[PDB]
Amino acid sequence: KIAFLGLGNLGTPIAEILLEAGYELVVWNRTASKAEPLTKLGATVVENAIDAITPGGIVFSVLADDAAVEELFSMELVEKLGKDGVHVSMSTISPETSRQLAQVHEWYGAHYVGAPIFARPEAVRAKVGNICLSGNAGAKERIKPIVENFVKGVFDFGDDPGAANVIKLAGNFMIACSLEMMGEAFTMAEKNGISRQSIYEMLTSTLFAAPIFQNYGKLVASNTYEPVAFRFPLGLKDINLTLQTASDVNAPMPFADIIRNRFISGLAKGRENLDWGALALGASDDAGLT
Amino acid sequence: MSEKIAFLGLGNLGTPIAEILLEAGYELVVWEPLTKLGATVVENAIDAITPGGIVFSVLADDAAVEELFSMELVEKLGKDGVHVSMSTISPETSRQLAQVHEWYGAHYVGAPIFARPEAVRAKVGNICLSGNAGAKERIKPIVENFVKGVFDFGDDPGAANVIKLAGNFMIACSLEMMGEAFTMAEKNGISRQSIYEMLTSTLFAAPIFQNYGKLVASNTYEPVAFRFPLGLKDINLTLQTASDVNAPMPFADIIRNRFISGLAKGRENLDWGALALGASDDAGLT
Ligand code: NA
Repeated sequence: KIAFLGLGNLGTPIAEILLEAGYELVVWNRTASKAEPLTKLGATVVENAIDAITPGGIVFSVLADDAAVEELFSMELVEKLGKDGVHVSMSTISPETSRQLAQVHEWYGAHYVGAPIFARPEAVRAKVGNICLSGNAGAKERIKPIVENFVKGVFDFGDDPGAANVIKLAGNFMIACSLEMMGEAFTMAEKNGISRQSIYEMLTSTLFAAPIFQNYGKLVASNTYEPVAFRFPLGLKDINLTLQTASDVNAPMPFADIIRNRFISGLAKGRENLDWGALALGASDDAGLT
Repeated sequence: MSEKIAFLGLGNLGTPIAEILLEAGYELVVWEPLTKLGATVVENAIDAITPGGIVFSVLADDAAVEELFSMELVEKLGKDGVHVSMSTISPETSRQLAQVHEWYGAHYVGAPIFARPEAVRAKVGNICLSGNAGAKERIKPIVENFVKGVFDFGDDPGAANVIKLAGNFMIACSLEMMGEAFTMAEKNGISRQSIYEMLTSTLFAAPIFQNYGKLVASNTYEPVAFRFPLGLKDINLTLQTASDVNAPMPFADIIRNRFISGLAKGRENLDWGALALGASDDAGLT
């Protein structure tokens, strides 16, 4: 019944909840072995993504980037999805990529729903994550009861298929700013003979007592960016999507320029295998603490 | 009770702190509405000081504190005297004053406060303390009456001041990132209110984001809690502090320019939250 394309760190747990909730899934992944835990839960697997699509049915996708979504959602695949078909596109991609693809879906009477997820894999299993939806109202109304199974909050951002994507980029931009201001602040404290952990504990106990600052603050305090939750080069990819998006509506983003340079400089320093949180090491570099 | 306390400075934070100490039973010599609850007023601050006693000060800036804590007054505070300094001042001013205090056998405690006037009135605020161990042991029971959390940052008399400036810096950064993000959304045809509501009820669900985010979402920087030029003064203390320990602060440089440009645009009478208008100006929305 429901096609599910892309079974990475988020696709796997998302698909497991939809199977547990009684939905029939036909799944696919570029790496075929990732789908076998879902076959035990009732799902069916196919060798080619187009074999998973039902004319007028629902297809979910969760892929790494803009090129992965465009490569998969070819004209011939979208045409099979066809009239009244609905694509719930959960990848973190550009508003422009979403609006372009949404346009192609409407050629065949199908609907593209921009559905970026605000959840790390643990938050999905715990169903404490959130989703933003944008696109056709009838199509959002059809899939809203499905996505309620793996998130707490569902936020609607209207008709524009790329609007929810703007919110996701803005959210990730604010996370990156939080990392940077803590790097700066904790380095200033450190060079003043104050432990990074003590300033972190005080400030996030009170003023900055939100999950982003407590989870990311511990990384910045210890300045240990291993194990990896999101690979370092992927932070650069995301801030560049934000900068492109803002530039296209003539909006400067001075903080985002600084974040971008932290990633570029970090790659010059051989930090490609660290977590994206390691952008916060730039403040340590500049203050001579390498 | 036993401690007859000198309370110097009675502004927006000074008055509600002095109130709680008067209601808790402490005898206060301030420097008229506190005379009503049981205090005694003096004309010259030095006459409020008891040798070996305790003095609280909460003053508007570094200048106000150094001018009041002269060699004369600190000598009068003298042997075993304790000064609890609650002003948002630079660590350098605290460290300089502290050396003056110990030359005459007194102790300076850096004790900047993290609270709006309403958090003080509720005993919900936090305070950071640093300075001499014995002095903090003496005044902790007194500060516990008007704060919830007490955080000890050791012997360095300016270390608590570093935490305070870092906190104010992170608040300014939060205003700036919401200005940038909400302006990007806005120019993509999304209301500032909708992006604000989603992000500040999930990822950024802390009063700092929900309270300042509302101001940034409507670009209405009211009521005036902290005048715009005080934002520039505070970010300048952070930048000086960071420079003295050879630490660049690139976000703070951006914050500073938002205030300088706002003053060029005549915003001196708006709330410091209006630093967030910069993103709108740059995106051609003002
Ligand atoms: Na739910």
